Amino acid sequence: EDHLAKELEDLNKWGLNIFNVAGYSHNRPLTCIMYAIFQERDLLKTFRISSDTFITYMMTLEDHYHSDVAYHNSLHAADVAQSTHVLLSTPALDAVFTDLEILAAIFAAAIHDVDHPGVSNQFLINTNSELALMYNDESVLENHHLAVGFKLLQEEHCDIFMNLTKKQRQTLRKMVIDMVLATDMSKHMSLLADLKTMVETKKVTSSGVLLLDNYTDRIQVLRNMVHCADLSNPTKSLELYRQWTDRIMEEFFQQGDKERERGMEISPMCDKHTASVEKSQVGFIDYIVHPLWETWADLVQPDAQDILDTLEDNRNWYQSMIP
Ligand SMILES: Nc1ncnc2c1ncn2[C@@H]1O[C@H](COP(=O)(O)O)[C@@H](O)[C@H]1O
Ligand SMILES: [Mg+2]
Ligand SMILES: [Zn+2]
Repeated sequence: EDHLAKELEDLNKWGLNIFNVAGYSHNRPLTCIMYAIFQERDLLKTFRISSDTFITYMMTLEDHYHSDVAYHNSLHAADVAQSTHVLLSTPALDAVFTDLEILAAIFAAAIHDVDHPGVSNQFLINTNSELALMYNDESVLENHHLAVGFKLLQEEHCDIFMNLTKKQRQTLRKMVIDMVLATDMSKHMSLLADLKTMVETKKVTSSGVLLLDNYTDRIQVLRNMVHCADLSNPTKSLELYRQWTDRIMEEFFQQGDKERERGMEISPMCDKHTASVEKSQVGFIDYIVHPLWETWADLVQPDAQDILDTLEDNRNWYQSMIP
């Protein structure tokens, strides 16, 4: 309608408000934004992806995210895809990525938490869940998110990559898997350390554009870009960041309830009777989000200085909300 179109004017911008697009799209944010992103990039024409086939795949995919989960629903997927779309345009990365790589990073973002149950890998591992048994306690949710996303591409009416070459399907699949598995927070530190090393040896053209030699370097940046997009909520406007905070805290607190019922040890940050929503965000920004975005800012300087200023401002707002 007229409201959705106005909101989509900010499709290529960090200030896009995904909750508004959700309200104006019959509550199908992921389908909406994926279609918008794909048209915007000429990806359908480039990969001969049929419009019908693409829409059907996206609606089914959206349907497999759970609507009764506070945070890990289709809104978050849609947020990570849209933010990955903006990050792919950073001036410092101009013309560095093939269209297959661009295609893989946005697809990875869309499917990256599909069928999320609203509990963490640790919880699934400690309750001897079927998912943890299937996956041997290693990146349990992430392996599953990839398995569901690639499973939906198997049926004929839903295979959006059919017109890619065999070689292209193969290379995309390797990159996608790499990206979703990189969203597993137990790998954050190794990822952050490896990204710092890549900044140290950073090489550019006269145009202030990054020089990535081989595949290894390009996928290292995409891995990190998707991970930053996933941990991007504290970098968005404060009003958006606070909506995301309430949604994740709700999900974490419902996990502390499930744990207390089962008589398990309550995880302190998931404990609604003891944890501060305000301290949780400061600690999250100081030890995880800032160190990551600071390093990303260095890689693409000064393209992300605004995001970093906003992050610092949001961190200080949460700090002031602690007495
Ligand atoms: N606002 C937040 N406060 C605390 N932790 C967060 C917040 N946003 C993201 N995270 C963490 O980052 C992870 C990202 O992975 P995922 O939850 O699977 O989307 C979450 O599981 C949280 O542990
Ligand atoms: Mg995840
Ligand atoms: Zn996520």
